[PDB]
Amino acid sequence: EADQVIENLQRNELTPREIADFIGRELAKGKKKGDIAKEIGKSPAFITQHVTLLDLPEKIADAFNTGRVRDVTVVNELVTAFKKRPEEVEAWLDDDTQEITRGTVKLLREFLDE
Amino acid sequence: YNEADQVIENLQRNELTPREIADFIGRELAKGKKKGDIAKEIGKSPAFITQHVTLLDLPEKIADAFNTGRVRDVTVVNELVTAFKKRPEEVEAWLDDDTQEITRGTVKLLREFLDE
DNA sequence: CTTTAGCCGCTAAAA
DNA sequence: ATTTAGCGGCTAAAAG
Repeated sequence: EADQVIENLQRNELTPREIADFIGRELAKGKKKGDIAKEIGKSPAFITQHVTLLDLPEKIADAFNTGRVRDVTVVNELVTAFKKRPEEVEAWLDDDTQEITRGTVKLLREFLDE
Repeated sequence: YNEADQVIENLQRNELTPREIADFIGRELAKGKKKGDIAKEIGKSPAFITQHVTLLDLPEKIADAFNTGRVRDVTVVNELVTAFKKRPEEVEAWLDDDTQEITRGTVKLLREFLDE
């Protein structure tokens, strides 16, 4: 350990959250994001995408935990948007009929920028 | 050391080229297995089977685009072949121009132009 | 050493 | 038992 972890990962047997948790433990040991990327054979962006999952704003976390959003990239785009305009993002999410895709999130961010 | 168990493993390690997966599907087809069953034995979709069987018999000019790394997107290959079956010379010409950028956006435009 | 833009893998549902 | 439609992983390049 964490060889089995890195191995399991390179065998794609891991969820996004498991990968995020592994990353969190490596950070807590003092490793840098960039060196974690190299030890698991992935990009720096892959590290950013998963670290985000460790500390989601509550509304986004609930959307992700219920399977209402399953696209990690979309989770990241919602968190980015949320950091700038949190009230409006929550309100967008608060409509339960609002379909969540890369497209609808792009329209949301184009509207908020604007 | 069984072939299909290995293919499953090497699949999940992303260590098989499209050509290797296609080759394995062809070997299963020649042993009399049905596409839909080959999908189930490797835990992939029937569509995945289609996409790869296509690579076993590519028209020469699409095969060149692929073998030469000019198109690496297996889906785009399949889209090129589909367009080609319908309107061969028009697809060949479009490919014969080596300036042509090849993406899904660009293939999609070609097909829109063709279907009218 | 995190964001945007986007290719590409894949399969759900459709044809 | 193919094809279209489009979601979703992973990242090069652009931005910081």
